[PDB]
Amino acid sequence: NISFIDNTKLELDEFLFIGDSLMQGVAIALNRDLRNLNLKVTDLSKQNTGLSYKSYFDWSKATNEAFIKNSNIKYLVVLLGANDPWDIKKGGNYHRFGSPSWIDIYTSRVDEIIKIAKKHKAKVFWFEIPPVKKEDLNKKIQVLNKIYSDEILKNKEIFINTKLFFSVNDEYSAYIKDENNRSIKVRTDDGVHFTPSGAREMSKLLLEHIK
Repeated sequence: NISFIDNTKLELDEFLFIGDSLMQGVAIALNRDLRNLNLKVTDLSKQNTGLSYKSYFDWSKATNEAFIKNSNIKYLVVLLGANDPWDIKKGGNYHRFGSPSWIDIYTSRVDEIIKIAKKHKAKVFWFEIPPVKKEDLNKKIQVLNKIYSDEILKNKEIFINTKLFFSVNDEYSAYIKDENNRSIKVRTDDGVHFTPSGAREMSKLLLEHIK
């Protein structure tokens, strides 16, 4: 499940945010940072969504429709997957999480999103999901992150590394050190989401890919 360190920086223009409640939290901080740069933001992030829940809410359809409504969107920001690492049933066909056919389906759903952005001539920033507190869930999200990074690499878009920045001694931590080497609570007590400070740190990681 090993990825790469993405050193890509883009020169900047409207933004579109998609994803789940992780994106909803990051979006509060990232909207403010982009607003400070006179950048327009459309934030569609929506709780209880994910690529595995495509039949309930299809992010590929919603993203395409957003581009059709606003041809000035040139950057897509994606953060999702917290709801996704579970078996998928399609009709009478069953796909166990992490199995080869499951990975095929999930990879296709990731690729759909990137293909739609490319068709509309937009570039993609895709966030790595940072570590979560529950060990079994954390192992599964590392599988998701490998798929995101593989598909972002093949499509030559931008992968935002988050694992190192939200770990202490290569493990989940609710607290990290700030720019002044002081301890700050960046994760909420559910061991998944972000405090305002954590959201700001996630936003900074995207901004470090913009020149």
